[PDB]
Amino acid sequence: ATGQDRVVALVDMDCFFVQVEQRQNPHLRNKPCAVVQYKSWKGGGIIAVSYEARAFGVTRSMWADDAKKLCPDLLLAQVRESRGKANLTKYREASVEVMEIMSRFAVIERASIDEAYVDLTSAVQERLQKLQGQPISADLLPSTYIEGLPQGPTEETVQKEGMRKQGLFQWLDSLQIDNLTSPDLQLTVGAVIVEEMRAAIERETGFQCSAGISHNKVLAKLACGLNKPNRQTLVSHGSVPQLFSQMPIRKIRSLGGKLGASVIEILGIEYMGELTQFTESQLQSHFGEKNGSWLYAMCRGIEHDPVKPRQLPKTIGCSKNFPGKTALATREQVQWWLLQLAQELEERLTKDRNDNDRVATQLVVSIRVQGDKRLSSLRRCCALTRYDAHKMSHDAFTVIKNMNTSTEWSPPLTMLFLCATKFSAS
DNA sequence: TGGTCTCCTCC
DNA sequence: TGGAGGAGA
Ligand SMILES: Nc1ccn([C@H]2C[C@H](O)[C@@H](COP(=O)(O)OP(=O)(O)OP(=O)(O)O)O2)c(=O)n1
Ligand SMILES: [Mg+2]
Repeated sequence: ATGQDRVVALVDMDCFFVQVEQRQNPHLRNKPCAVVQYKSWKGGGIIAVSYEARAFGVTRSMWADDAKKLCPDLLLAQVRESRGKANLTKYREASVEVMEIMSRFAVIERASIDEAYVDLTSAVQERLQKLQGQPISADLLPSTYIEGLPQGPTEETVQKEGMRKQGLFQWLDSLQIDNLTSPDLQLTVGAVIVEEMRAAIERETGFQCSAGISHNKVLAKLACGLNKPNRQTLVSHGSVPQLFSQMPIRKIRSLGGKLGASVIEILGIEYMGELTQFTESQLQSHFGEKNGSWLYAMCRGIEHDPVKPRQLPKTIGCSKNFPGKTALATREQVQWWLLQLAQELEERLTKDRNDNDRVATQLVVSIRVQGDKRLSSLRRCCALTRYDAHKMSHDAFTVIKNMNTSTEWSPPLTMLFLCATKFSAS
């Protein structure tokens, strides 16, 4: 198998939170700007950065005071604060706009707030039967890059738009259109549809996005990041060997952490391509049966993880960190914040019930204690029977009350997390 | 480092 | 009728 059975796209919103704030406030459009939370501490922590601001070296998690040193004219929008904490409602509602448009075209898997995988196989087939064997014009692909192209010989390729076009021209001239079963053709038609999905998103919301088109989710996701912002990339099966030959392992989705580090360390390699020299059994012996098989196929551009038909979140939660000296040290402090979180949760749950005809049946409560390395010190669950903040906050307190070893609380709490899960039809 | 989150696997 | 952790938005 060559892993060419599907056409898969991944659509990803450009500097998402920034665009949401720029739509609402025209003064921020086409300028260096960032989205911050909690203005009183070092100007706020940056959570999203415009491309104009990135050119100055501004990144996520920079304090805005520090970002102003790199970019003096940097403009800022603040996350809404409600019930004593950052509130992301605006961005979740903006997300809904985008997901709904995309779901008119095909089955989506909502992977995050601002990205969805699209399974385009069927849409591609139908379109190929509609076209009537007609040639594909370059005008149908005005923002598409073909990864690996242009190659060979040929005052045009000096500028980026010039390169894109020569690349696209070479691809289209070489396309055999008379055969409806050609994976390259399928991908091309898949890219035509994504141009239309992206045009629809921009028309109906004003947000711009990037997209990757390939044969699986991982290559689609890799493809998408190759030409940002506001552009889409086709990564064909044939492009993989050259692409993978200098592709750092950590750039592939799910290899950005400890597992990716172990591949590099154990095998003595740098690049995704280098993985081809190892047998499936060799990879299985190092990283386990599932990862080993996954890597064997992946380094050859083959992956089988399906686009799951799901556009609603499986969990609805909210949390607050209480770092250093702000750590919660009294029973009444703990009960107060549990109530704030519960109240926001109640509102979001109630909305979710009316919107999507479903109820959460489990409440998960998670905490961190001061001086614990781990990201969580304790997760406990209970039944969620009523969408009632007072009940949910009191029940949350019950199940964690045993952690106190002192009405003082010790050790102090650095984190609270309430999460509603286990949805069933209502 | 940061902060408010979601999805997944392992045992 | 679970809880810890990894990996990413
Ligand atoms: N660690 C993170 C990552 C993301 N986000 C939020 C803010 C982002 O705008 C949105 C989407 O995340 P992306 O990783 O897609 O980043 P952007 O959309 O901001 O930039 P890009 O244009 O590179 O996708 O999720 C966040 O709060 N914290
Ligand atoms: Mg994005």
